[PDB]
Formats: sequence, C-alpha cells, structure tokens
Amino acid sequence: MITPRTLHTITDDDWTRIALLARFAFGDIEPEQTQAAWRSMVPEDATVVVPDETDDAFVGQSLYLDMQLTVPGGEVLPVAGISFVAVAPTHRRRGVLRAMYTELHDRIARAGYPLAVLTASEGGIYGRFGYGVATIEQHVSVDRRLAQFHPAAPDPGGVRMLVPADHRDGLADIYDRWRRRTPGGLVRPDALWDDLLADRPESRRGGGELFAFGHQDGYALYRVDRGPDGRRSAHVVELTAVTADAHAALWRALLGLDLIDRVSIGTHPHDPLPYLLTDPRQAQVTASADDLWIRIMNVPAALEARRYQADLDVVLDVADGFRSDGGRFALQISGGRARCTTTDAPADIEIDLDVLGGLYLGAHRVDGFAAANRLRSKDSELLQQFGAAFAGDMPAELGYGF
Amino acid sequence: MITPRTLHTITDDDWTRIALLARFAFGDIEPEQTQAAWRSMVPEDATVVVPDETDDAFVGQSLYLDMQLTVPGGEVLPVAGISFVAVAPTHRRRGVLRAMYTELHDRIARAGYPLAVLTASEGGIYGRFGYGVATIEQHVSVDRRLAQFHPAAPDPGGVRMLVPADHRDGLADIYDRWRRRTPGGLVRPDALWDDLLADRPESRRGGGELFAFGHQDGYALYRVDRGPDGRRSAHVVELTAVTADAHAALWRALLGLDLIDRVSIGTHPHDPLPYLLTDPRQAQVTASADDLWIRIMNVPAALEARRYQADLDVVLDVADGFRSDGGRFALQISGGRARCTTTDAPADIEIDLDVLGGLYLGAHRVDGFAAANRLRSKDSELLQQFGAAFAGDMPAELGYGF
Amino acid sequence: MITPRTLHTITDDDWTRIALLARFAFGDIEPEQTQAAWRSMVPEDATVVVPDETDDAFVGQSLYLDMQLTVPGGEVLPVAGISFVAVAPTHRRRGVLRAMYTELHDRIARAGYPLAVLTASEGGIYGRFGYGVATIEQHVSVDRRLAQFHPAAPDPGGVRMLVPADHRDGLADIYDRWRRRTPGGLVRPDALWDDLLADRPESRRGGGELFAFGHQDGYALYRVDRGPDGRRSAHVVELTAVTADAHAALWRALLGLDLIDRVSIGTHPHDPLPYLLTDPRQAQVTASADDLWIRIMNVPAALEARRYQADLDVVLDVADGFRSDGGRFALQISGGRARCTTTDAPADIEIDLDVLGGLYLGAHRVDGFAAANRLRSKDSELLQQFGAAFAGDMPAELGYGF
Amino acid sequence: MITPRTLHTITDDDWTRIALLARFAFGDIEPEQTQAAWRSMVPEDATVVVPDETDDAFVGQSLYLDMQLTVPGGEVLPVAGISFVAVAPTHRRRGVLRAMYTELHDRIARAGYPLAVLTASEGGIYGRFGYGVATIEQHVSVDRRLAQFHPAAPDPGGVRMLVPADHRDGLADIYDRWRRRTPGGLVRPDALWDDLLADRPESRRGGGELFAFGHQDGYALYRVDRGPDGRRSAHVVELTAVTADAHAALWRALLGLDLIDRVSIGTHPHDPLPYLLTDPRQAQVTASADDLWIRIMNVPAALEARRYQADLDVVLDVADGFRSDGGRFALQISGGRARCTTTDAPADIEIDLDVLGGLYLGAHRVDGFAAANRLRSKDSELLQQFGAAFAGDMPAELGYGF
Ligand SMILES: CC(C)(COP(=O)(O)OP(=O)(O)OC[C@H]1O[C@@H](n2cnc3c(N)ncnc32)[C@H](O)[C@@H]1OP(=O)(O)O)[C@@H](O)C(=O)NCCC(=O)NCCS
Ligand SMILES: CC(C)(COP(=O)(O)OP(=O)(O)OC[C@H]1O[C@@H](n2cnc3c(N)ncnc32)[C@H](O)[C@@H]1OP(=O)(O)O)[C@@H](O)C(=O)NCCC(=O)NCCS
Ligand SMILES: CC(C)(COP(=O)(O)OP(=O)(O)OC[C@H]1O[C@@H](n2cnc3c(N)ncnc32)[C@H](O)[C@@H]1OP(=O)(O)O)[C@@H](O)C(=O)NCCC(=O)NCCS
Ligand SMILES: CC(C)(COP(=O)(O)OP(=O)(O)OC[C@H]1O[C@@H](n2cnc3c(N)ncnc32)[C@H](O)[C@@H]1OP(=O)(O)O)[C@@H](O)C(=O)NCCC(=O)NCCS
Repeated sequence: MITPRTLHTITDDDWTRIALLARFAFGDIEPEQTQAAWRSMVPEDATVVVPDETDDAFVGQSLYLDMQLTVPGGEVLPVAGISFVAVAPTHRRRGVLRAMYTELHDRIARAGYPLAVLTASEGGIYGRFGYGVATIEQHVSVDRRLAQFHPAAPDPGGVRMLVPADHRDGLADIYDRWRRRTPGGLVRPDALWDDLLADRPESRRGGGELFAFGHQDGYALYRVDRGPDGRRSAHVVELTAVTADAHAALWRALLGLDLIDRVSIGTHPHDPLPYLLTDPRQAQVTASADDLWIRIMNVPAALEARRYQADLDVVLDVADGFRSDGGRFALQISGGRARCTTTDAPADIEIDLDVLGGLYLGAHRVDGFAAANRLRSKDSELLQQFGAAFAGDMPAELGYGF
Repeated sequence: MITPRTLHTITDDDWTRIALLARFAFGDIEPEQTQAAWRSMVPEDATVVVPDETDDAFVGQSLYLDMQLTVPGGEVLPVAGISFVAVAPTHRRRGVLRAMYTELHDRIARAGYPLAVLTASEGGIYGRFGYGVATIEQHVSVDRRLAQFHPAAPDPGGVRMLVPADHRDGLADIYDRWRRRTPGGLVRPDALWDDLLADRPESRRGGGELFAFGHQDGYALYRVDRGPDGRRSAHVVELTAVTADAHAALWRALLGLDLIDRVSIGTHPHDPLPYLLTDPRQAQVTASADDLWIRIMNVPAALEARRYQADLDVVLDVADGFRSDGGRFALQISGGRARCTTTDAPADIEIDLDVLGGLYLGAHRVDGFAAANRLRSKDSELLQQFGAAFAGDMPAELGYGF
Repeated sequence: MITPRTLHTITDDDWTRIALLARFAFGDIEPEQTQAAWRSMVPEDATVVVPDETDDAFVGQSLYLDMQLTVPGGEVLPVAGISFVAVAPTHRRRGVLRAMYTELHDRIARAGYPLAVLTASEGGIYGRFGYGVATIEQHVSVDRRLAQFHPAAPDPGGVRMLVPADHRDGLADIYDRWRRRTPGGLVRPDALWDDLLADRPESRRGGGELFAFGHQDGYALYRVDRGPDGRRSAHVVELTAVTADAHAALWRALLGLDLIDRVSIGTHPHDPLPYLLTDPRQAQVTASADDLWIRIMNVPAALEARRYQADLDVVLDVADGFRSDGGRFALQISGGRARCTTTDAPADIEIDLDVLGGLYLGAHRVDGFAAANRLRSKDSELLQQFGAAFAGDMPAELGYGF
Repeated sequence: MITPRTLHTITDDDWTRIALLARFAFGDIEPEQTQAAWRSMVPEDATVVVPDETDDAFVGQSLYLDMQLTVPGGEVLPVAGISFVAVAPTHRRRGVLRAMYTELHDRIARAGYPLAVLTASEGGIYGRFGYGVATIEQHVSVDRRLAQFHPAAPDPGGVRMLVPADHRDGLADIYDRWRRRTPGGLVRPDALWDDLLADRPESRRGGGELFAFGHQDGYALYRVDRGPDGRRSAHVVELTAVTADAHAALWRALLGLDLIDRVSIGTHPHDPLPYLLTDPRQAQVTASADDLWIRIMNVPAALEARRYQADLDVVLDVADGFRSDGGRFALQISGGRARCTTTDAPADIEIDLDVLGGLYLGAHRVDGFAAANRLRSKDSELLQQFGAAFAGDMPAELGYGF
C-alpha cells in the first residue's frame, strides 16, 4: 500500500534521502550548492514522501518551492513550483506519483496558491494532472559568419564585456525589470543568483567559463565550447533584455565573436532575433519543446488576476479529472479586465483544466486544442473570441528553469 | 548594359533557353512534364528575359504564374506567382534581377494583380523588393513507436488505402474544399494534379512510390524509404484535411505504420498534431523556415479583401522602397471588415511594405518587426491592436510549392 | 465482426489485393516476379483474408507456403511456411491477425503439417502463437586487410570465378547437398533459383550485380558496393558449403579481394570462420537476431522425426495457450532416437510450446528459458539432460529467407 | 639481447620501472592505487624482465598474479594470471616476448599452477603460446523504452538503491557466492574491491559516479552518461546474480530507469536477459569478443579437476608447440568425473593445446576447431562426444578483468 507523509520541514537526513532518490531516478543530480539553493525555497509542509517498507529510504518524493510568477498584464502571483519529483525505478507505475501528487496538491490548495507550476522531464506526465504547457522553448542556432543585420535594425551600442560575478546587483536588477514586465517571469532569490555566478565546473553544458555582455537595460551570459576538430561555438546561457535596444545591442555583440562559428540559445518562439536579420534563415530553429507548465488551482482567482486583449461574455465549463477545481464559471471581460464567478447557467464553452492552464500566458491557439476535442463549443465564433481574449500583450517566457 | 525584354508568349525555343539557364543557375531542374505544367500556367506578357551579348542565350529570366490565393476570411484573390527566376552565375550581382523585377512588376501591376507571391531559394533576397514572409513551414518528425493518442482525440475511422492515381478527381475535390477554407490555399490546375500523381522517379526525392490514405474529408500522400542499416521511415508529401476528424484519422493511420520508425512532414506552426497526442513532445520540430512570401501590389484591394480578428481605426504609412505602391492609408476595420482609403492625414503607424505582406496571412506577431524598427508607432498600445487585427482565425498554409 | 475468408485458390485478382495490402503494411514490396515465385508455392486452401466493409480490398491477409525442412538427424519434414502476413494500418490491434491465424492454423492442421515455420518482421509477435526462435543469424564483418588465416587452416584451392546465372543446376545441386545435411535446410524450387539468378536491380540493396565463387562442394554469391567514399565493401548474399574444405577455400577467395576493405555476411553463431583465422577478432559480430521461427503443430510427430544427442526418459507437459497442440507426453530417447507418446502420467518437465519449437533445431541452452520461467522442473539436472538431448550434431541454419 | 631475469620480489624501484614501460607500451596506464592492488597479488619469483643496456630501465616485462579460478563442477584451482606484459615499441618483433614467456612459464610450471590465464589486448598474440579463448564477452544494448518483460518472467522485488562504497562487504559476499557457482569466477581480494569502490574519475570512461542496485542475492553496478543531445544512457559495469530471481529483479530495476534511452552491459553469450523479454530482439548484441584465455600447464590435473556432461573413453594426443606439456593421455570420463593418465597407446583424437584450453570452460563447439584442422579425428562422431563431454552445466563468465 501507498501512504505518503508530509514532512513539516526537511531535516539534513531527509535531504540526503531526497538527493539519493533523485540521483537514481534521474540518473544524475546538480551540485550540492544548487540543491541547497532549491531546498531553501521549500516552505513548511511542502514536502511529500513515501518511505520504503522499513521507513528507511524514500521510494517516492515530491515537493514545492514558494515562488512568484508574472502573468499577462503584470500582476505577480504566488505560485507553488513543483520540484524534485521522483519515484524509485523499482517502484514505478504503481501509483506512487499519483498518491504523492494527491497529497501535495491538497497542501498547495490549503496554502492558498492560485497556481502550481513546473518544468517537465518528459512531456507525457502532467497533462492528466491538469497541467498545461504555458510557454515554449525553442533552440535557435545562428551562423554568425553569414548572419547580417537588417538595415533598419537598432545599433544602439552601450554593451560592455563583464565579469559577471562582479556585477551581481546590477544583473539582478536588470532581470527584475525584465521579470516585472514579462509573463513567465519568476522572482529569483539571492541563493539562485549566487549559484549561477559561482559558475561551478559541473554546471557547464555549453562548456567553459562564463562570459557576460552588459548593457544598461540587458545582459547576456554565455559560454564557449570547442569541437573535436577545433571549431568554437557559443552557447548563450541567458539573455535578459528590458528594451528592444538592449536585445539588439546584445545580439550584435554576440554575432561579433570573430572566431565563433555559431551562436545558440534557448528562447521563446517570438524572439525578435530573426526579424533583426537581412536573412531570417540564419537564425535556425533546431528544436521546440514545452517549457513552463501551469496548473490552475483557483480558476476565478487566476482568471481575474491576468489581463486580456479582447472583450468576452461566456460561461465556461472547466473539466478537472484530478481534483475538483473545475466547474462552470461566468467569465465576463471588458476593458481587458475579467470577472469570473461560479455559476449554474449552461456553458457556452467546455474546456479541460490543463488546456486553460496552457492558454493562460497566451502561448497557443484555441483551434489546435479544439481539433483534439479538449476544448469545445457549439459556437465556433465564440471560441475565436475566447482565444483572442487570452492572447498576450508580451510574448511569455519562463524566467529560469526549476 | 542591361535591357530586359518581355515575351508575349513563350515559344518552345524560348523555353529551351529558360530551362538551360534555370538548370545552370539552380544546379538542377525538374523533369520535362513538370516544367511543362508550370509553363502552362504562364499568361500573356508574363515572362521577362535578358539575352547574352549575341542573343544566343538568356543570362537572366523571370516569369509569373496566373494563380488564385485564399486570404483570411475566405476571399480568393488573383495573384501573380513569380517563378523560374535565374541570373547566370557569370552575370550575377550586376543588377540583372533588379532590372528584370522592375519590368516584371510593371507587367503584374498593369495586369491588375493585387498581390504577387513566391517561394524563395534563399531568405535574404526578396525583403528588399517588398516581399514579406507570409507562411512558415516546419519540419516535424514523429517517433511512431512512442507516440500515443490523447484520450480525447477524435477517432472517427473511415480511412482507405488508396492508389492515388485512381482517385484524381476525389483528391482534387478534397484539396479544393481545404483550399476554400484555408488562407494560403492555391488553386491547383489539372496539369499539376496529373504531374503529382504521375509520381515520376526523378521528382521522387525521399522515398519509393507514393502511398495514399483517403478519407471522405481528407487525404495523406506519403513515401517510405530505407536507411543503409535497413530501418524504414515515412515522409508525408502532402496531408490535406478539410475537417479535424479527417486530420486526426489520417494521423492515426500514419502512426499505425508498424515497420516504420518515424513519420515526418513539412507542416505549418499550428498543426493540431501535437495536441492529438498524450506527449506533445513526440511531434518534434527539427526545422522552421519561410515558405510563402507575399508582396502587396495594391494596398487597398488586399487589405479590404481579407477579414480581421479585431477592430481598428488608424492611418498607416506604408513604405515601399522598390515601387510606388505605398503611401498613407486610412484603415478602418469594423466588424472584422476593412475600408482602406488613400489619405493625406498624418499616420499613426509606419510600416515597411514587406512587413505588411508578411502579416497578411496572420503568421507573425508585431513585436519582432517593431523591435527591428520595420514597423513603427508612438503608441505601443496601437501596435498590439494592429497585430491582433491581422491575426487569422484559421492557421495559414501554402497549398503547394511553386 | 471479423469474418476471415479462406481462398480455395488464389486468382490474379486476389493476388492484386494481396500485393496492395502487403505494400501498405510493410512499406514496400518485392518485385512482381519475386511475388510470383512465392505465389507458386501456395497450395490449395492456404490463404486467409479479411475484406474491408466494402469487400473491395483486403484489410488483413495471411498465407502459407508448402515447404520441406531438414531437422536434426537428416529427416525432411513437410512444413507450412507462413508468409505475406499483414493487417492494414487502419485496422491493426483489433484482433484481425489473431482471427486470421486461428483459421490459418486450423487449415494447416487439417492439411497435416507437423510444423509451421516463419521469419519475423519483428521479434515480439509470434511467441504468443507458439512460435519459438529456432535459428539465429549474426552479421559478421571481416576486415580483410588485417585478417590472416591460421597456419593449420585448409587451403584446398579449387575455386573458380563464375557467372552464376550460367551455372543454375550446379549451384542448385550444391545447395541441395548442403540442405540434406543441415537442419534448417529448405527445399528451394526452380522458381526461387531463377529469381535469385535473375539478379533484378530492384532487390540488390545498392550493391552491384552478383559475383560468384564456385567450388566443387560450395559456392559464394556476393555483391560489392562503395559508399562514402570510393572505398569498396563486399556483402556475401549467400555462402553454401557442403564440406569444410569448400568453406575455407571460399573464404580465402573472399578475403583475397584486394580493393575491398570489409567482407560481411549473415551467418550462424557457430560459423567456423573465426576459427580459421590467426586473430579471431577480425571476424567481427556486429548484430545477432532471430532468423527461423518454428511452431510445432504435432508434438509426437515432430519429436519422433528428429534425432537426439543423448538419452532421456521423461514426461513433458507442453503448454499451448493458442491451440490445443500441447499436453503431457512420454518422451523416451534411446540411441539418439525418440518415442513420444501422449500420457496421463505426471510431468517431470513443464515447457511452453514456443520454447519446444525454439529448442527443436539445437539453437539454445535451457538455462535462459528456465530462468524466465518458460521451462520448469524440480529436478534441475534433468533439465540439463533435456538440453543435452536436444542439442544438434550439425549447427542449424535457415536455407533461405521467406 | 635477449637475456631475461626473474625478480625474486618487486621493489618500489622495480615497480616504478614496470610502470614506466607499461605506460609507454600501452599508451596509458591505470592509476597508482589500481597498480598497487595488482602488485599486491604478485607472489615470489613471478616477474620476468629484460633490462635496457644500462640496467636502469626495462625494455621488456611480464608477470603473473596468484589467482583462483572456478572450473566446471565447482573446484577452485590456483592459477597464474599473466599481466603487465610489455615490450618497448623500440624493441618489438625481435622475440623479446617469446624469450620472457619461456622463462615466465617455466616459473609458473615450477610453482605448480595447473593453468595460466590472461585477458588479451589483441586477438592474435597468445594462441601460438597455447592459450585458448575460454570465455566470450558480448556487448548487449537494451532499448529500455521499447523492451517489455515476458508475462512469465520472475518479478521478485527486493531491489534497493545503494551507495556502493557503503556496502563493500555485502557486495563482496554476494560476488563470492556467485564466483563459487560459476566457472570463470575468480577470487577478488579486498584491494580490488576498494579500488573498484573508490570510483576514481579517470576510470569512469565518461560516465558519472557509480550507482548500485542491491538485492539479497545479486547486485548491479552502473554509470550514466549523456550525449551532445542531452540523452542519457546507462552502462552496467558489473551485474552479479547468484539466483535467477536476482538477475530478473536487477534487470527490471535497470529497465525501469525512466530518463535513460539505452542500457548496455558486457555479458556472456547465454545471458538469460533476452529470454526475460516479450521481444528478444530488444536485447541487441552489438559486439562479441574473447574475454578469458586459458593455457593448460598440466593436462592431467586440469582435466581431472573439472566435471563433465557426458561420458568418454578416448586417447588424446595434445600438441604443444611452445613447451612440452602435451603428449598422449588416456581420458576416461564416467559419472561426469575424469581420470586422465599419460599413455603410449595410439590416440583417437588429436588436439592443439590451445584448443583444449578454449574448450575447458564449455564455451565452444568442436565444429569450428575441427574445420580448421586444429582438432582432428577419423571418427567424427567421437568428436561430438568429446564436445558434449566438455560442455558446461553453468555458462562460463570471467569474474573480472585483469
Ligand atoms: C515520473 C514519475 C515520478 C512517475 O511515477 P510513477 O509512480 O511511476 O507514476 P504513477 O504510477 O503514479 O503513474 C500515474 C499515471 O501517469 C502515467 N505516467 C507516469 N509517468 C509517466 C511518464 N514518464 N510518461 C508518461 N506517463 C507517465 C502512468 O502511466 C499513469 O497513468 P494511468 O493512470 O493511465 O495508468 C517517475 O517515473 C520518475 O521518477 N521518473 C523520472 C522523472 C522524474 O524524476 N520526475 C519528473 C520530473 S518533472
Ligand atoms: C537570385 C538571383 C537571380 C540574383 O540575381 P542578381 O542579378 O545577382 O541580383 P542583383 O544583382 O540584381 O541584386 C539585387 C540586390 O539583391 C541582392 N541579392 C541578389 N541575390 C541575392 C541573394 N541570393 N542573397 C542575398 N541578396 C541578394 C544583391 O546583393 C543586391 O543588393 P543591393 O541592391 O544592395 O546591391 C541570382 O543570384 C540567382 O540566379 N541565383 C540562384 C537562385 C535562384 O535561382 N533564384 C531564386 C529562386 S527564388
Ligand atoms: C503484425 C500485424 C499483422 C498485426 O496485426 P494485428 O491485427 O494488429 O494483430 P492483433 O490485433 O491480432 O494482435 C494480437 C496480439 O499480438 C500482439 N502483438 C505484439 N507485438 C505485436 C506486433 N508488432 N504486431 C501485432 N501484434 C503484436 C497484439 O498486441 C496482441 O496482443 P494481446 O492479445 O496481448 O493484446 C500488423 O502489425 C502488420 O501488418 N504489421 C506489418 C508486419 C507484418 O505483417 N508481419 C510480418 C509478417 S512477419
Ligand atoms: C605484445 C608484446 C609485448 C609483443 O612483444 P614482441 O616482443 O614484439 O613479441 P615477439 O617478437 O616475441 O613475437 C613473438 C611472436 O608473436 C607474434 N606477435 C607478437 N605480437 C603480436 C601481435 N600484437 N599480434 C600478432 N602477433 C604478434 C610475433 O609476430 C611472433 O611470431 P613468430 O614467432 O611466428 O614470428 C608487445 O607488442 C607489446 O608490448 N604490445 C603492447 C601491449 C601488450 O603487450 N599487450 C599485452 C596485453 S595482454
């Protein structure tokens, strides 16, 4: 049988067991300083585990991080960031995750979070729990030997070569300004900043010691990697720009790396980069995947918190097959502001809870989910209004991975 | 030393010259019947050529095809499909294309086409001539051994295994119905259908003989090829679905190909495929690039022909650095329909002509162009409205390559 | 409602349907003349099909070939060679195969075949139907620049360079002699020889026209190709050797091919080749897989037909989860000769029907099957004796693929 | 020169010389702690060297380890494990190995070892010295995303996730149980366990730090590595299972590693793994090579120490082209026990000494050696009897590399 236990706080011996299970279940684990940084974000009663039959090792674990997320319009919501989820390879597919998630989401609801959020190791896990893909990350690789900037593109200058660690406060404030105006922005505590700028050798998936370009309103952190042959590439770890000027200035700097063949980055689908070039094909998309996932815990609170770009007057029937967070709601939007209240009236639109989360930061169209029968309406004209309302003011992008 | 001449009709001897230049300039050329099918679509006075010093050969050529394009909301416009553009590698970068395009577009304008359209061999060529990227093709590969359908995805059945050459009329009608509903749709004449279905071994890149799945409301044409090892993959040449049911049923058939490891397709960004699966990541994007380019020749006609997703009342200053097809226009969109009138009033929004063409089928947000200074307004609220209006209710996809 | 239909005889029209379905199901199909050669081996009432709702096409098919298989000891048994098995991708995993196979095996049993045999497109299909892997094919690649023959190894001479198509009868007779002495040998009809020696381009696999080395007591057919780049490679299509002298002579000729880098072949696990070399590592196994599968239809007939390598006296309980061809059998083996009679007596050894087929040509140890609980006995030393008895005195190898 | 000498003991000064030559001759060398552990198993008078001109360095070396090998039937024999064999690249192919081997084997014989054993850097070296390939290692790679366990396969549970360095004694205990039951088993002293469990970075071969699955009756040690693509793979360093249940349970744990694509291991040809799966092809063999080589030093003692699977009464003439350890022997085997006595009687079977060693742990058939004239008889049925007798009841596997 499966009986999860909610740990009031995590003792050192608990973390040792959490690290061991995670390293086995995932196949590797981040360095100790990174683990400690994440652990420091877990609030009370936010760790759910399943002990082995002698109450020694954990065979299942899950926890959440106390976080703050920017939504469309600029409102910042407290959200529970699910993390360190793992079930021992010896105990998988027996309902351990489901048991753990049932308790964990009770804890999250009890604590008042209007949203839970996560990034997923695999794409087929969390839909069934009501999580929708809220942002998309695309891998873009730029051939900097061929790329040229469009004659109209800004060339504002003002970029400096920086030792990142010497500018912790400056970089953190640029990120904060970006965070406040970008849906998907997350508050990034000091511990995370310190770990990033520590730049530990283990931390390197693009090879080599951190470089940084700095601008008044943006920065880019990157690493250079050498091929067997001897061909250099740059991997942008993070590029955060508050203004279009900064974004362009930083890209001009990056594409100015003379002995570098290609520059790559994980970015959002509407990155201005290719529009800045004379030939947009030089900014090559090589992959695209889900990034931030969102489960709406409290539909009225979530829907009223964000802003919209079209008016709407509908009754939504939100289907929740995991918890009871769905039901029928009157959704009335005017002036880009929504009122969303429980109702008994017949629904105009039926929508799966995960779909509602997926649309929440403005990342998808309704017609794809509609084709899949996960969103439905007798009135296809209404569906379009709905999709148009949920569109975003600013392209969404997850501030950092967790 | 460059003087284009316009061919009133294309003689067999003229075409022999055109084929020769095309083959040299491109490095290869389609089969005879294929060429003949395209030639059959060229109207009067629609070919511009530049001969060599002794009028033995052409060292420059360009022509257009008489075509019909579906725009957002369903109006079908006559359009000039530019094709077989080539300048001898011995005469390149001397202004030969520029000279030819100048004359060709004069002809297009005199013939009354509101749009010119093309597909580009490279991405850095046509922006300067006012062409914007109007649709996007993404290469998607599905690991069919791992993909599973979402519990809600339609499973209507009704798919037959077809000899495609035996159902020319049925396939053509399905295509026609898709065409009428989908921006980017192009009328496809009998000659093209015949050539497609002839399935000639040279135009047979990426597999063996065609297979076809047929549904009342859709079809998929595909080929299978072998790895050196002996592993098989399927490449969908064309999948055309009038309804969501047909699209789903066809994908279920393709993903049921037992001995095939992967199924790939060149599709559009908003293909419902990933929404049909339990794990959307299994629909893997491996490339994304420009497909259809559009130059608006007649701003009022083009803007009034399409429907819009939001209402607007602005003055638009359209910059044309190639011809005189821009200027200031009052654009008033009301109930999703536009009146567009030349005016002297000051502008609210400045936009490069190519950008207007690129937005024309709903394929982009405004942010990229704006950041690049290719679309300009002192009111950023206004630009977002403008982008919202130009969105489409149906995802755009070019009917076929030309 | 799956109602299989048995074809009393195959009409040209039926075959047209069979070829269409096979091509869709497999991803392609062998040449018409090859199909015809297989078709010539199908006896009456040996084809079972399932029509589509329209009764136009088949959505399922299966058939068997009338064949003759050599078993350990030299006895030659009539066997039904299952082939052309396919279910339409639109109709799979609905029990169509099971329904067809149920009828087809009823037909096979009524025709009196003691064994049914097949080669499998995938390894997870036929176990559940009682088929065991009876031979193993290993891909072996020899670096002929480095390989050197052991000082003791035969160097008989006697090999000629042949135009194989000019030597059909001589080749055929060498194969026949090999067939009579090798378990797994299949009678190979003139139609198959003719098709092989026709060497139709379609089936070459990128390799060139056939070469053949000829010996009094053996032959090798091989092709050469040069993939990237200019480097040549030889793939042996078939090496059939009646004597050890011929085997060695043929290999010395193959490894004498001066401009060839590597010689490869699909052979059996106990091929003498590496034992002929000073460094056995130069004969590199790169792959290993099931080749021939056998389902014993008549346990007494099958077991009494073959000879055994040790004496035994046991009761077998053979489990058949598909038909009723198992039961308890008294197996008395004396002088390498078996009497197998059904009994009510309690069993010493319990074995799955597929396992019994798998052991039938001497290909496995009992250990793996026992660990997997597919073969069971309290007296573990009795299992070893069972294994010893079922060993062969000549390594088994499938005569040809089908 | 060549004038070898035997070190009575190895001084730190000598060992430094041995490590210098080894590094040069091999192109690299294990860490100091690893060397020390091997050095600790070298008994008296067990190192043969050839000094350079000045006697300040060696230009040739060879030594043996005092070891204990399990043979079929379970007797454990003292054996001499040859290691650190090296000749300076400046002194090679002048007969220095041969000269050293002559003295070393005199020492081995004088010390009383009935067998000498080694693993080979290349496959063509040691057969000439009377060493036969006694065990085979195959690299198997499992696609764990597709692999599924057969419905009959044991599912015993009981597997724990261990920090292997915290369970040295428990792991050693399990290995000792396995090695006593498995021909090829080798006593593994504490020094080797310590070195293995110290898991030094330079020994990890790209993979990360060790994982261990532990069971009451088995363990698996493995590492995980990433690719450029960020995909993970697991390589099993060692899987040691006393029972069938333990073996199945460990593989179930391994194939349960959710984020790993493939799990690989170097195992023996008769590993039960593919028999545990529904599709045996998912356990893909990708390589196969010699592992343990054996030279029989004392034919009567070696042949009498092991047990046999069948009875036999023949005279062997053993050909030894390197020493004089061959001759004619009366081999009488009854009740699986052999008496082997030197004799003048004429032989029924002639066998090269290396072949006798190759057959000694049950790994081969006679067919190959016979075809190569390395094993000879007029009575071909007597050869099969000889082969059946030398078969093993437990599949042989080398305990560890040395
Ligand atoms: C992912 C995870 C914890 C699953 O735990 P689990 O206990 O096996 O899951 P459950 O048994 O509760 O499964 C619940 C349901 O989700 C499904 N599911 C679980 N993991 C899945 C995966 N990786 N992909 C797809 N579906 C999955 C199950 O099939 C089941 O569906 P069903 O209800 O229709 O039967 C586990 O496999 C694991 O530890 N994996 C490694 C990845 C990881 O560490 N965690 C995720 C980081 S985001
Ligand atoms: C493409 C094409 C016909 C160009 O002809 P061309 O006569 O060299 O072009 P022009 O000299 O008139 O060039 C006009 C301008 O476009 C630019 N241009 C032309 N071809 C270009 C290309 N492939 N990429 C980028 N820019 C290009 C020139 O640099 C020039 O810029 P400028 O005005 O600032 O000087 C020619 O290169 C060709 O035939 N190549 C093969 C590709 C092809 O077959 N045609 C297009 C298939 S859609
Ligand atoms: C193999 C094929 C004919 C199966 O037909 P099907 O009608 O889908 O099979 P069924 O529905 O009767 O399946 C029966 C059982 O076999 C199982 N099976 C396992 N692996 C399988 C596989 N690759 N294909 C089909 N069934 C498989 C089914 O899951 C089912 O198991 P269950 O009873 O436990 O649920 C079909 O997949 C096909 O046409 N593939 C091309 C390859 C081929 O034809 N075989 C070559 C002959 S070797
Ligand atoms: C292996 C080793 C020490 C050879 O020393 P050597 O002094 O060159 O050998 P010899 O000259 O005494 O050669 C003896 C015989 O074996 C043969 N031989 C030696 N090395 C061989 C090899 N790598 N492959 C094939 N044959 C070889 C010789 O040709 C010679 O044959 P012959 O008697 O018929 O002429 C040496 O090559 C070396 O140091 N290699 C590096 C790794 C190593 O030693 N391996 C041991 C790991 S088990």
